[PDB]
Amino acid sequence: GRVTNQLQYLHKVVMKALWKHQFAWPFRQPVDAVKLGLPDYHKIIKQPMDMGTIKRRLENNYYWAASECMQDFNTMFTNCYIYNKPTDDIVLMAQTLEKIFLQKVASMPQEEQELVVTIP
Ligand SMILES: CC[C@@H]1C(=O)N(C)c2cnc(Nc3ccc(C(=O)NC4CCN(C)CC4)cc3OC)nc2N1C1CCCC1
Repeated sequence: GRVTNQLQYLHKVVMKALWKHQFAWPFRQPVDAVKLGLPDYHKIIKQPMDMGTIKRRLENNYYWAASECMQDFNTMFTNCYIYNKPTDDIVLMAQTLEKIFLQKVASMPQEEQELVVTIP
């Protein structure tokens, strides 16, 4: 992938805020459905995603565009809403983190530019 102003913002502003949040801990690592005794998790959730995975991807410049990274964040939250019961606290935890995600995303740089300065 590459490094852009928007990806750097997702890494150093958005991920920094979410990763340290009180509610982050269910989302800092992939779901281990074997240890949790949930054999239906991977039948229902076809694209697992978590903040540990996103953070590693950002660290390794996996993304080409901030929108791909935002889609991983979105997939993470959506998986939560799809699999769990509407009244579960983890749903309100996801909704809390997602609102911060959106509020932080609103102040992201407008024009995506690769953070690169090259000798022609
Ligand atoms: C998968 C379904 C749904 C969901 O979407 N995600 C993301 C999820 C992510 N993580 C968890 N749960 C746990 C996550 C990590 C741990 C953990 O680290 N446990 C330690 C084990 C060793 N020892 C040090 C003591 C504690 C324990 C968990 O069980 C509560 N649950 C999740 N749920 C919930 C499933 C039960 C209600 C909803």
